[PDB]
Amino acid sequence: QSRAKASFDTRVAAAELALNRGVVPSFANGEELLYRNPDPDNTDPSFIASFTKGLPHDDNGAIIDPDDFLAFVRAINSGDEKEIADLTLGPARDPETGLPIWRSDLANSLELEVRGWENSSAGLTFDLEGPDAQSIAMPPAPVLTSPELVAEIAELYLMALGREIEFSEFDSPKNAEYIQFAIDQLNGLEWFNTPAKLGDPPAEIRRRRGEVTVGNLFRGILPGSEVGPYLSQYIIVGSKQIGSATVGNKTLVSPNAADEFDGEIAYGSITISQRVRIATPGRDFMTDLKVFLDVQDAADFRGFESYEPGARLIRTIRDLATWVHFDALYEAYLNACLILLANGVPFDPNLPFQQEDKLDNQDVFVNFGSAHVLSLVTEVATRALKAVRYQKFNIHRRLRPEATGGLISVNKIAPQKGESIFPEVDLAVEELGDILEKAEISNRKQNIADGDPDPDPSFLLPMAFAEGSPFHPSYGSGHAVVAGACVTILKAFFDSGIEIDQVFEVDKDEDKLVKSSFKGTLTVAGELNKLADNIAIGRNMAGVHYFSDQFESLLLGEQVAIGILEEQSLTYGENFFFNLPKFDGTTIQI
Amino acid sequence: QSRAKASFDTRVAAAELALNRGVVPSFANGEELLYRNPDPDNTDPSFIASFTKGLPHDDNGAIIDPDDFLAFVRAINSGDEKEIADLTLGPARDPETGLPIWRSDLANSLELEVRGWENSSAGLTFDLEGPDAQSIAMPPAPVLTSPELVAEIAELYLMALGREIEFSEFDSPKNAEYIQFAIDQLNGLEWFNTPAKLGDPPAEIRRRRGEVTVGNLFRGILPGSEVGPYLSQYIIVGSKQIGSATVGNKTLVSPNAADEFDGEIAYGSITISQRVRIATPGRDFMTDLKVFLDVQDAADFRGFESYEPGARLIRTIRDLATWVHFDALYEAYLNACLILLANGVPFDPNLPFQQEDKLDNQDVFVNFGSAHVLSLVTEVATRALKAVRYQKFNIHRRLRPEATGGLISVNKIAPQKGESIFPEVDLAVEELGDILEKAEISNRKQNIADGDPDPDPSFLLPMAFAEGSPFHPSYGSGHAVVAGACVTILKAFFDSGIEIDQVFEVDKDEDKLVKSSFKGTLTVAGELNKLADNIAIGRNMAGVHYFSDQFESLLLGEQVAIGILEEQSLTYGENFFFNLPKFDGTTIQI
Ligand SMILES: [Ca+2]
Ligand SMILES: [Ca+2]
Repeated sequence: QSRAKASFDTRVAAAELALNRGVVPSFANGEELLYRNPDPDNTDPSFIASFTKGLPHDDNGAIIDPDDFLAFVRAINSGDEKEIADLTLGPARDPETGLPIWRSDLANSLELEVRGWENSSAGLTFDLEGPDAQSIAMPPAPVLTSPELVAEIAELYLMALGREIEFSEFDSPKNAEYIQFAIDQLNGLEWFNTPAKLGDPPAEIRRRRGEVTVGNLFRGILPGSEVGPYLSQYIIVGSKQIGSATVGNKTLVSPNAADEFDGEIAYGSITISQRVRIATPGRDFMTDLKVFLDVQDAADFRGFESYEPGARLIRTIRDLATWVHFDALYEAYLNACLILLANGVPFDPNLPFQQEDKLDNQDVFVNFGSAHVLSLVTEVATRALKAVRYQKFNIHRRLRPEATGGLISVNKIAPQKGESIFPEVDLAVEELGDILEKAEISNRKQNIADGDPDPDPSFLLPMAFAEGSPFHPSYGSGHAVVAGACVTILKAFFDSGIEIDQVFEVDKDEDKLVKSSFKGTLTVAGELNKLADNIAIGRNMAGVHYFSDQFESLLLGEQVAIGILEEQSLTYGENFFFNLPKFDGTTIQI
Repeated sequence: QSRAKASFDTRVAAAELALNRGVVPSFANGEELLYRNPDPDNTDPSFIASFTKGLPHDDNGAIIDPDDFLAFVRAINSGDEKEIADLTLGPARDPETGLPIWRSDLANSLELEVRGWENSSAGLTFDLEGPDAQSIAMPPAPVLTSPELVAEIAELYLMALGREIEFSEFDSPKNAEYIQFAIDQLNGLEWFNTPAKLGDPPAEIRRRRGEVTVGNLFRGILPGSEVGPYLSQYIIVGSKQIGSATVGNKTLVSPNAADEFDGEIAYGSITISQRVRIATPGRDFMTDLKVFLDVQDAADFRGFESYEPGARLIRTIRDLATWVHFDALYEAYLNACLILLANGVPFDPNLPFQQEDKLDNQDVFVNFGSAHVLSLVTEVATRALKAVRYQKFNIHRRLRPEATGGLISVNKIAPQKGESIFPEVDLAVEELGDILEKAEISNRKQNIADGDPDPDPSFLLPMAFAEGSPFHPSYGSGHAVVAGACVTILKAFFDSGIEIDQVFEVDKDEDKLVKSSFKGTLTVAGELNKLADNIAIGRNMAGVHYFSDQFESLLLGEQVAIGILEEQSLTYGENFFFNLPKFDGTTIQI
């Protein structure tokens, strides 16, 4: 037939393949309407567990008008520009200046404007390649009263309290007090110490972490993530630099070969420096109730974080949080791909033309080569983002961990003033005694630093970012869905089973890479999974995500990437398949 | 209907949009069969103008067996892995060692193996988004006997002789001798001093450059590349670093704000250094006939280039050649997009949700925001690559400029030995006597440096890369098709009419960015077109592409990008369009 007709038929076949995968129904946890207004004469839902950031809130962190949230949900489901614009975003405005009236003096003195919701209807956006955003479902998010949410808040608060703690020094004596405190606190939670029960949903079983040790503290459950150093090699190490190539028998060494261990990626003929901008140590955000409420009322605090001069390789938890703050969508993965290409990590052996050219007579650049994997790793990201945007806005609308911390703080402060509010987080508040006391001490220190000589006690989750979380619900995670999708693309495309000869850790004292003491072997697949969950738990480290968000959106991203790979496999006449090890330990051939 | 049905219908509508765009026929120049074997007894095609790299060649640069090239074309058109593997790639191999017998002692001493054709059948690959690779055609390439090809190889040789000349010193007295030589030599050519005649095909009229001046020497003809400094801002300057944001009334300044003028793009929380690896100045490649013939016989010389320690902003022509040597597919454009996002260059105002959030109540990250444009600019690249691979291998199969220079060198050496071969390039040889003798002098210096005390005279085109061109025909250009596609994506997505306040140039003396002496204004569209031209002409500066290849593949890439934008616009229910200025000066709304 005609080439144009063949192309149309291939595209229609890809669309049909997407259609026949079927739509997995997306069930939420029912938190949206199950929590009601505590006022006896008000039977309206409180929407405390729902993402209500941007909607006006009362002094306790709940929305004054549930109709605002209902209009927000209607705008999410419709996607119309006008209906979104008709939403009430932020607090009441000044009649004269037109500026929103902020509770915190900081947001008022800055004359902060409101910030809109980030792509509330991107989940309604179709995609021409890969699964539809609404065809793949995440499991219901943990409920506020569940031990899973309590453990997620505990781990979030422990990371927030341990932001200035180096990854290479998790087992170091200097951090031992905090690390043992966090391990004991997590192991004192039903979610971690008690295993999953029979009859629980399979996803809840899969994402339930066991006993928390220093080896797996703040680590993901992806294979190869608890094994080796914390940070993936591709997030801290550079790559074989330009000029370090094997030409026939002689092996030319690049004059800049030290840049590989200096965290410099061979980005074409220029370099990507793996060193991250140093956010100011010990400077948490959204630790004061007024500032937190303003941020919940859409106070545009973006870019208000201060940074130290220069850049350094990710050493502290705050460094990883800063890294995931600004990463350009697929940046972690794109950098991982660039390292793998520059390091000469072989593509998947089942890809065509991967043999020596004396055998196949074919280099691979456009198809099954560097350009192919770069394009796939950077194009899976937006499809995964659309899927996760659907999950965030249209299905779950889960409140961000800062909002959960606000509920916890208000609930804990209520007995001080003699009242009681948010019994839905009572189990979390009682379970996390010492965690919340340490968080209160750190928050009081931060609020004194902010300029309050005698701040009210605050148990808010310390935020690594001034704006806190982005303006989207926490379930799922855009960063972790892109992590899952892009790392799946890389593991399928590259020889993911290739062992990594040199395992590096960031030095304990100096901003440099040192040969890690890890005596085991790290695979490319394991280190890519480690990179994916490094991004995911960096989002957790910022206080913007719970662990279940990260794991389930990593699974969603893997589904996105697998679907995209199946649809692209119809476009190649070459006899080949991608050898993709999934996050559950199995391998799918695409 | 259902969401799955709506998604399938949207994808089918995009496929129908691709199909209904039609397939413009791809015509070649007929050079494949119009040049015949000079032997009276042999009436087979010589294939001298055809891309014959990797097939065995005689001592004069032509293939020994035209059946080898015919099998190569059959393998290109079929795409079968086994049929490509059956192609005779490289010269005869050693029976005892299995290694090919290289003519040059350099390739034999290196024990060089063969390099295969880089995706000789990637043009048969279909695509799920945008035009099919074969649905869009480039015009026929200039013939070896055309004045256009003479001017092309002339500017190629002038770039090769001018590889050590700084872009900021084109109008400087220290380079004035060579610059005036190049200007007078180009203006002495029919292609430049004579305008296009009536009746010429419109593509040749459009791509015919006028009088060569210092202000447009080695420059493209896209709108915005001939005005201002030579290098685009997006290839030399950095971007607003992390921490240099405006939060309400106050304007926080990044402590690393000097990195913006130090060529450090804010790549999320880490930095992309715009400093290119410094290839050894003066070291050209394939200046000796034996090494050149080995490279034509697929000598795997990749990575054999030497580099100076460190990195620097692109100053010399060789720096741009080195930059386009290894650039990761969409790297120039991805970096341009990162600069535009970090600099806060607004997206297209016709995109939705671009107003202040007090008006639209919507941020843009996944759709119509940073993630959207990054994904688009990286996904258009592989589709443009497939289209250009079709153009290269299945349609045009045009010989690389190194092959043209080899024909020229053999034709010029033939009268020295009493013979006469390649009369097809006689017009080029006679029109370029001054340039060819300058190139012979430079080639003699290079060959003495290579280790030949008294090398034979050589008029080979000096190559910036040790392997010379990639294993692909020159018409079209993957780099320039990706430039066209990605710059089109960026100009559509970003407000391309926005004028850049700060115009920088690489300092004449120090490796740094001084304020350019350009008193006019530069726009984002103009600078992106300049970036595309920088990439395309940098491929020319390597000696791997002709100018017409670059320009027509830039047009092909613009077509690819417009197609992809038109397809992807059906995935959005938002009322919007991309305001895309084209390379022809018109604007299309998508
Ligand atoms: Ca191969
Ligand atoms: Ca907006």
